[PDB]
Amino acid sequence: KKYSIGLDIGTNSVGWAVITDEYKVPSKKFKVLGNTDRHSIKKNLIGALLFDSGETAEATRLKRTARRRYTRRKNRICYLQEIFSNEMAKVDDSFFHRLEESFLVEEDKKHERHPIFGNIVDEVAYHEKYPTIYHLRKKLVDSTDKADLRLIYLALAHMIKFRGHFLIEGDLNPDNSDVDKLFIQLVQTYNQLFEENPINASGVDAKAILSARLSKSRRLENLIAQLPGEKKNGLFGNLIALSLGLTPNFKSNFDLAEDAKLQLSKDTYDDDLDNLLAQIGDQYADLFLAAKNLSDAILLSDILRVNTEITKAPLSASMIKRYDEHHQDLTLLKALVRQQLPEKYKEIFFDQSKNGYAGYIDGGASQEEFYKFIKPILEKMDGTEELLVKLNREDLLRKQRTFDNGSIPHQIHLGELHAILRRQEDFYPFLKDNREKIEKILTFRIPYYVGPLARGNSRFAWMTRKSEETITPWNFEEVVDKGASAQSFIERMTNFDKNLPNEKVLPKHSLLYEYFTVYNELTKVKYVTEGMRKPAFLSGEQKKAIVDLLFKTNRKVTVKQLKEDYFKKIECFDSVEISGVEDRFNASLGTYHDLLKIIKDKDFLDNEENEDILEDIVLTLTLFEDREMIEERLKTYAHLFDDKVMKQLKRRRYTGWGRLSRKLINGIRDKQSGKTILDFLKSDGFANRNFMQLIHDDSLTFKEDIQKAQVSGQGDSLHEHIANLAGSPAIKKGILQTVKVVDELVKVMGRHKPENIVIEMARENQTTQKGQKNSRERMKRIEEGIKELGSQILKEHPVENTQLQNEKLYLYYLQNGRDMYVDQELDINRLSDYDVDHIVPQSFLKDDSIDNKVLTRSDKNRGKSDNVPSEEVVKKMKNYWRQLLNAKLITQRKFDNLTKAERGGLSELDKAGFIKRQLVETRQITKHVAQILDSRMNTKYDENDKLIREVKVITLKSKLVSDFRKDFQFYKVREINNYHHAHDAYLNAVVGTALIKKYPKLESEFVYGDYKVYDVRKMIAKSEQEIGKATAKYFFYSNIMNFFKTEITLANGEIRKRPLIETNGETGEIVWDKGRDFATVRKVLSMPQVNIVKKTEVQTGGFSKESILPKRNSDKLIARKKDWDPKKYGGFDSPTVAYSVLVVAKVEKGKSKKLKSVKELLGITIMERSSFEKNPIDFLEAKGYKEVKKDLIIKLPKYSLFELENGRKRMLASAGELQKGNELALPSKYVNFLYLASHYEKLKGSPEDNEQKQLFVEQHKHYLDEIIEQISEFSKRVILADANLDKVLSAYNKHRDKPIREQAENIIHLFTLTNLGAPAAFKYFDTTIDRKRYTSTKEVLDATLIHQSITGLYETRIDLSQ
RNA sequence: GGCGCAUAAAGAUGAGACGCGUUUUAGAGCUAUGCUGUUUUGAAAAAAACAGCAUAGCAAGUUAAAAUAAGGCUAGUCCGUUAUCAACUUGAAAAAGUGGCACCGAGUCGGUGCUU
DNA sequence: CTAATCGCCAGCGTCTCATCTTTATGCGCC
DNA sequence: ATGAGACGCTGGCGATTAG
Repeated sequence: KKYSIGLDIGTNSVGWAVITDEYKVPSKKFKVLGNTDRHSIKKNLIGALLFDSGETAEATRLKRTARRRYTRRKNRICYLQEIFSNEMAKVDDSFFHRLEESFLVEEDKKHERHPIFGNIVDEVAYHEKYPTIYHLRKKLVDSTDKADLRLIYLALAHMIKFRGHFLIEGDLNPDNSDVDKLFIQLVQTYNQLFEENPINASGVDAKAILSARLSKSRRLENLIAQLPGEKKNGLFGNLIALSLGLTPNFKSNFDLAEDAKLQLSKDTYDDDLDNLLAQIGDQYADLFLAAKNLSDAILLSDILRVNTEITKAPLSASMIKRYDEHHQDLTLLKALVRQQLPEKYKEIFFDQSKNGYAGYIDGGASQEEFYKFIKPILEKMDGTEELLVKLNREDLLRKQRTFDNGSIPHQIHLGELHAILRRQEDFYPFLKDNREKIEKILTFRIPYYVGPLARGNSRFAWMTRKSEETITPWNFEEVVDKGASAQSFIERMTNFDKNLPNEKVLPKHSLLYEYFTVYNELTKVKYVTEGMRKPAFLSGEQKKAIVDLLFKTNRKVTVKQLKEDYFKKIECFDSVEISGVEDRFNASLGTYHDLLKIIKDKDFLDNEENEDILEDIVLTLTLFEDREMIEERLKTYAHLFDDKVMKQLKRRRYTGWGRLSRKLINGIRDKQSGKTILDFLKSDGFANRNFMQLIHDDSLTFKEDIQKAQVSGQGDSLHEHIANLAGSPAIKKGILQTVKVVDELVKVMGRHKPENIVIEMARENQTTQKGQKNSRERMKRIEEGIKELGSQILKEHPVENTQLQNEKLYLYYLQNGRDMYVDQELDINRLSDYDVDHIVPQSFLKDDSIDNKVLTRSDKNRGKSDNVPSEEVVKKMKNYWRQLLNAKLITQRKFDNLTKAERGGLSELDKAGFIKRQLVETRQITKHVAQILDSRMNTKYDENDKLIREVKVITLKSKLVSDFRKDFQFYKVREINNYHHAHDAYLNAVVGTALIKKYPKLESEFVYGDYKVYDVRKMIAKSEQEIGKATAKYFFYSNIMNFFKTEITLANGEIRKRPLIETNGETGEIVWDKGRDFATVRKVLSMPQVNIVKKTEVQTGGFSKESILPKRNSDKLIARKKDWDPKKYGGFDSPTVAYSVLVVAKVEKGKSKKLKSVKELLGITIMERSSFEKNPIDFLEAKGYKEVKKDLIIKLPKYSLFELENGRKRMLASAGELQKGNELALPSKYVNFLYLASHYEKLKGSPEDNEQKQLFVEQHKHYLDEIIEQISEFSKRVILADANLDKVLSAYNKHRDKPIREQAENIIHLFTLTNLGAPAAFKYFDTTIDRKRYTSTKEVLDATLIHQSITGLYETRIDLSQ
């Protein structure tokens, strides 16, 4: 007959269920192919599709930029080698050959094994006089002697292969290179600037307080702490915060009307510096150049070497210093060990797997690991002392190539290169000719807006070519049209108007877009005069009046100002009554004020004729960033402004894009009107219809021309379209999955579309108060918080939200300057020094949000390091947390977690396997699936051009089905089996269809697409009138939900009996039977057969583990390169098997090599796949097979399902491992018992019913042993755990004395032994039960293969017996 | 169910760069002692190493080259790990085609009536 | 000397730049 | 005047052990 389908989707699952007219899952017998006995199997119409999570593209992408980094680096070496090609042949004919063959053994080496010279003695000489490359560096930079050409190549190539970062624009000539000089001159400048209050250092050592190995903010703390009376927020303090690379602000220093922050790290800093300085004047400016070179001298903190005047190669010479101290301290340490602890010398300087100096140098141990290892050994000796000091300062035997070199900019490398060259260009002519070429090799960097330099063979490129030449670091500015390329770079990512398909979108700083939003949001603000009788919308002239009076004067104008600065100045009304916007305006006109502040002429901007010029200018300031490009783009508008004005104009730049086109805003006109949308929003007379009313108006012409959108029925397959969506590819997998599953269901059920399709959405209806509370901007939540608390902490140290965005500071003002653990006063000084601690350890769940974070003096005052703050802290800070709770500062979840300690702390039950990304991903896949099905099912239109809804797509909140499981004793425990998905599907279906049959006048609100207004304001127009829908709507959801209940208890007051049918009189149809339908639910929930299928998918990705393993005597090793023998060079390991192949042939056996017939599973890896799939028989024969049955080759993906005996199923985990393929079908009694007993959801209600469920818990305690029995028969029937089941049973008997609840939680823990899929470890109390893996896939070979559909209804079975 | 705007929490995609790591090779290690081919001296007894290997005591140890998915052809200073995939029948691919209805039951579905 | 257990391991870290979603509430509308 | 909603390594591999 007729039917409906319910779905519950997730990044890992597709829960599907089919209900009928009577809410019962239909049963049907399905045909089975292959060559087995079961020709038919009667199964049910409910199950769940399981599949691996669709992966993001971040990883693949990272690998891609890496590839490009390596190819481009190799080419830089190739340019420099090519420059030396003709001359090196005159010096050494086979130098580059030996360098290119350096990796090879002498056995396979073409020329001499000695890299530089080929002979032995000279190589030894080089390694002697220049122990490192940095000695040669210093020598060639300093000395003006004609050195060897090969060495010049080595220095230059070492500089080039490892250039350094391009983070610092311009160039840094090693200026003072001392904190001292620049700071004295700087203090001099600050004192000369202000005779108002000059502050001196009074001899405080800067070059240790700024060179300290810690936070920039931490360095700043001590620095502002040196001169008392000077705030960290002070002009001096904010400036020294800027020198440390932080993000300061001088808006409170120079009292600017608007916010203005600067930062050295960002590249708009020069334009922002000219901008802000010309804004404050040419007065204060030198302070900032002083800060620039200051930071330049502070950058080489770990690499600062004595004095910069000793040589012209500071970095190289510094490395030499590291080498020297290293040598000395090494000889030192050796002497000391041989003196004091002579027996450990053999372990420290020889054993490589012990983190000794041998593990540090020859082993794989790190500097950090090394320090940890030798520290107690040093301090256990009487000498040392200073070596301990070098260890804490981290400069103990430091090597040369370490991790802190990520700080080295390319400017110093370029300096040593330019120096060697200028000092060596006097001998060789070619490098004197090409010194600028080489400098170009090191300096060249492809701009980000250009991207890959492709010639049309990349889906990632966008660059456009001015020529058609091979782009080199030398012809780059000309061959590449940087202009069109940057333009297309931003244009390839920006959207189009949804309304106007072929049209682009205005920038977010578009004057037309800003006018759009001000007028659209200002077209409904209604006014009621103290004498007025009815609200009346602002008139056409009035809107414009407001705009000109306030919106063009202030950055943003508040409603208090409109009432006080307009109505009293214009209407001169005693009192005002505004009916459209609260507190302040959403829309604003920022671009206009930026402009009026730059060009300083209102008349031009106010002019309408200029809007094309203006819009082109904003578009230009948005598409580009490069000063030259922007400056060139505005040469056409240079006749309208002064040169000084053109500078000010190019300095301002904008980012972002709107949502609508220009043709939509001020372009499309109406036939009867002749005016555009912008005009209508600006004036429509009596009815100031909004944007949405304008679009949806038969009275206007717009709806007619928008219906002309695009064409939905164009060439788009049932796929493609899913893979053509926006966002991450992680979603496309889930969507395709759920739809192909649905299509299979309809293909089964009478080939006609079902009545309804219900899905569950993650969107639930919060209340108004909570929605505004979680969403309060930071100064808001803080200010409301401290005003409620009453502290004058805001009065002692005031900062706006602009400089408040730092984490530990937000926590600091959130907690009112008091530690959440210690009950002490926190300090603004050691801020990054204070620790930010997670409430619930990072071991349980991943949360970086503030609901989980807390600022403390030390994180050890938390109590335990692996749990919610100890009861010692909770029972001493409960008052402060509750008081922090009354200030609306901390959340409910935070107080619950801080108090969860006294509730029982954290059990292993709080597994929390989710990552927020799986949640927004589920939201993405659900929002997408909902509107796809809504259109795949509804195809036809009526006679009045409106779509036919044969099937309705329904959106159910999670809260409804959830509360439905909770208010009818229908609980869910996921870890039991994967049926809870199908249960969610069934419940969503039943609740949905029963719901639309119960109350149809409001059904338009739930279905996707169509809707009736049916305003809920008018629904519960109570005398209280809380408003905001939200609050009204949640109350509406519970209100509609209780009509489904059996007994009605009100939070409003009194009680009410419910009709046992609760059918609707208008329908005249029984909507629900309170006596028999719950029983079909009871059966369904207790139903054994549920079609659970894991998507048999071929593994793809990386070829193998990336870790390069050493030479080894194994066949397990993979050639890293072609000729590179893994037995002599080392190679890869652990290849990932794409898919297993079933083969049958003959192999050799014994010394006589006799051919016996064998069949087995061959492991086909990814790297091998293209080659196997090309010539398969040839590949198998090469593997070592002979006479292979080609038609007896079965392709088996991962998770290939298999069955042997007593319903025992196994899934193909690999070519040599299997997975548990059975689900524990457990009756409802045990499930619900486990729920109530384990305390899964704190089962809040009325204390009475809590004790009743408790009594039921205390009574059916035999359920424990019975459950143990289900698991036992089930483990003995399928799992074959041998020892593990025994360890479990022994463990259950040992803890039979434990409280009931715990036994319930850990019995819950035990299900993982019976869980579907790969076998993983678990615990019962402290007894860790590791996993019993199936290491041989031999039993699969003569079992019964089950090829299954996506819903597992159409099964084809194969008797592996041939 | 849907837009726009403001605030907020969580995510996504693409591009340009650095720094490590790892892997082979180059950085003539030395001395005493055991096994071995011989040569070499010797009347023999007994060693001189020409070298390879095993055992103790010291010496040093920081650097470099090259590789960083195998690779691919379209040969770009490009591309190569995301999405796609049960089985079966046609197809090079794309894609199309392939599985009867009620009832009594419910341990991974069974049984019975109907009908090809 | 097999063959199943046991025990172990997995490329990482940073910076610059640009465009996109997804929910929740608030101010208007289909 | 609400808590759930998102889900959770595991397959290669070498050495240790048991027969």
